[PDB]
Amino acid sequence: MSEESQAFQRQLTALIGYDVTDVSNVHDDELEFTRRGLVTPRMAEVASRDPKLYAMHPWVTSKPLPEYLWKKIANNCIFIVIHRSTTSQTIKVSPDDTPGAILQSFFTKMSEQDFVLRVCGRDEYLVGETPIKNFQWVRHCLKNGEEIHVVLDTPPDPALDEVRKEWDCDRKFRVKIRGIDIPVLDLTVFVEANIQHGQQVLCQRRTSPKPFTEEVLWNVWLEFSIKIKDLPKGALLNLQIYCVRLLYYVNLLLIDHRFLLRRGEYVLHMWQISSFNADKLTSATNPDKENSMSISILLDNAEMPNQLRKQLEAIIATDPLNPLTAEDKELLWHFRYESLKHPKAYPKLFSSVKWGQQEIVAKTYQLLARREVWDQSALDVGLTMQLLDCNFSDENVRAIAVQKLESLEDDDVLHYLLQLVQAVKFEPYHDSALARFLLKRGLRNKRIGHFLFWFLRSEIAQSRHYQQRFAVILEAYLRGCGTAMLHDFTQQVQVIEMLQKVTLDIKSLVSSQVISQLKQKLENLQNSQLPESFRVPYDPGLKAGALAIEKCKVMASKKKPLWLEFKCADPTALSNETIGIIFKHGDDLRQDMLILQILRIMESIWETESLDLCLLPYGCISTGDKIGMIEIVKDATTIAKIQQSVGNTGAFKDEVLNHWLKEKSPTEEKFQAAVERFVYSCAGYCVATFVLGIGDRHNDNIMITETGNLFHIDFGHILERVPFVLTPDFLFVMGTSGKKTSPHFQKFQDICVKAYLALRHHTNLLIILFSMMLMTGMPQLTSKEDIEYIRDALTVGKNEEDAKKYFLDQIEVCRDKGWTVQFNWFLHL
Ligand SMILES: CN1CCN(c2ccnc3c2c(/C=C2\Oc4cc(O)cc(O)c4C2=O)cn3C)CC1
Repeated sequence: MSEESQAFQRQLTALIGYDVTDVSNVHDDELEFTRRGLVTPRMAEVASRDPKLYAMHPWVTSKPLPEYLWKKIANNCIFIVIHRSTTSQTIKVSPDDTPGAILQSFFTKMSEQDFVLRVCGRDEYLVGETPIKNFQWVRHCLKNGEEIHVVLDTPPDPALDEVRKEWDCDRKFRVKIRGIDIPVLDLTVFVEANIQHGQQVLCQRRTSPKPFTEEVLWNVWLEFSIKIKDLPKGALLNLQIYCVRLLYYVNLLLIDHRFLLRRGEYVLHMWQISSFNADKLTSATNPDKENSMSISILLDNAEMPNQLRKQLEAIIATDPLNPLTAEDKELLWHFRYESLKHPKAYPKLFSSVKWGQQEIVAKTYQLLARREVWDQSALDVGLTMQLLDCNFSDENVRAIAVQKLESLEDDDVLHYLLQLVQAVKFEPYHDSALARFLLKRGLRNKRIGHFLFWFLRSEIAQSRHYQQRFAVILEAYLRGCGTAMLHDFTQQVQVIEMLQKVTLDIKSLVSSQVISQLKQKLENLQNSQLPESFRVPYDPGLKAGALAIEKCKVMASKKKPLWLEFKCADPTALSNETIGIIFKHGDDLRQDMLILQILRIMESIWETESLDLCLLPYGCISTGDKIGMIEIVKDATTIAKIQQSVGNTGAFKDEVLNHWLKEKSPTEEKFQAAVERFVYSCAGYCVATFVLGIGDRHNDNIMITETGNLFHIDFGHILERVPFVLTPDFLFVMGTSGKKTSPHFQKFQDICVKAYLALRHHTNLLIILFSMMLMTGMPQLTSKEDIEYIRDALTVGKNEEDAKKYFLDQIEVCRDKGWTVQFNWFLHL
């Protein structure tokens, strides 16, 4: 169209944070070609969308209600409190009761159906043909022993979710290196050209060294061994510059999105370094044409023996990080069809394919066509993710992984959403099955869409390597989510943008001269700019309204984070506490997202085995670059603020925590409950942090609720080693003093092992989330050793006895250290 269309595209660009129509930094039309290609998948999903359920986005699981939540249901009954204007009942319900059956048990008890059950204060709906025990909110209240308060009102209008309608010979490969050109510059340099496929180097030619000047020309043809015929789809031409150190890199797809051999002149602006990270794989070029180093090039082109079957089974049995010897690869490949029967063998098997051989690749495709076994295998996420990491560039291979993800219920997609989004950094092409899966699942569920938005926007705002790709995916999604969401997103984006300017102008300018500037700026923004209401990005069901200027402060700390507090915009809120949101800058919150999300994954893992370690993965979302927001946990203090209250330099007292708990819990019952919550949470976080290798933390980065719930914060990181924090003040709450035993220190040791072995049951899953996390989220170019940590931490190989020993050993290391490490953080300061 015109003024309205162009304004709609302007609408999107503002939401995205990047102009998808911009073509300044491309050398082909892949991005555009991807924008067009994504239209069909979008429209199909939109055209299959059930309006009523999409508008009400019920949050549901199929998983059996955990044992520890069953025990919290006495007479096979669950009480619900319905509200009408000023009305309240309390219908006893069966855990197997459908919502519709309950309203039926309501209007009989005391347009008829024109009503629906909405959670009080929240934008959450308990609807659809689902046992009332299988709603997430209902499982939430149960865990927190809360009353399920539900207001009865009218179903939301599906009209609000309306959508605004719209080569190749037998010649060997060769590349011409013209030269390099950097405006501004140990004094020698050479260009290395790698043919890469799935992180593997198929062939590698180098140039002669030359003096390192602002303009170095070679004008040389690099001849490779591999013929043009044997180039696999997805092969990257990896161009790098060494001085013996790696300075710059850039990649070019040898085969494009149209299956055309890429030929012609290219001047590629490179990224500079400052070895396994995902950024090294990007096909995008550096946008900063002014300063970036440039590169110029020209393209112009029976039965299986018993002992061997046991060899194979052994190989297949090893963990992902276990390297395959050439001997192992030949065995796996030669016995393709026997390996095919073992879904767990796939990752290794396809790591055994010579991708530089067209004939081998074809045989491989003939293997995948023998779908049966794979297709009928039970969904194994851990295994599936392995096929979607950096070791796999082949479309067909990666596609069968995605195919397996299709059978994930929404609840499960949420658990892995952040990782799957990140996993797009490993796709050779912009338009991939993985991208479409995310897009498809985002448009089908509002809650998944919401988090898809922020996960994508998070990367677009701070990752120049992938922002272009993520923007095209984000736009596609935005064009199908409906108007209601486009409007809500618009508010959230504005709020965070206004709260940005504020948190920025404060760090520069804790005095009351700032307490004055703060309250003055908030009042100004509130009176005029800040929207009436907006959704909490890390808790979308919750609507935050007006500001409580009186409550808003500015935390004292290295960085100057804003501590805000909003009034809920929902009148039917069965409470009147404010929403506390922290707005921080100066730290990349993405790493924290990844950690918190692996934390939630750990909880579910523990749920599949009827365990609850009371972790507390608070809300945390990167909203722009270097900034973001963090949920404020009510009734919570830092472990340090409780100690440094006897407040001194160093000097920790063993029973200040206990005093604090007792002081904060009114009854010996509520206190004893807090002491139990502490035992669990403490165990949960000791295991969780040991496994992830982030256990050695210090006081002020560990918090506790007044209900005795422990939880770590700020996985910045922020500034003798200890496996994890288990200080004498923790132990004292458990009754033990260095060193003996108590009913609760025995419970602790028990839980830890139960939880630890539980995690080890899913070794492969964690291993692969760990390695991915590091490759897509962590600063450093991670080496093989960093990742090899999870192997060791999970005692790979060893039995459940040697393992239990290993961990209880760790527990003792901490006990022997006491306050040593904590005291050191001061001493060193
Ligand atoms: C003394 N002072 C302690 C912190 N504070 C809280 C008080 C109550 N709850 C809280 C917080 C809090 C804070 C932070 O959480 C983070 C998480 C990250 O990944 C990185 C970070 O830099 C932070 C961070 O600064 C988080 N929650 C859930 C206010 C009071």
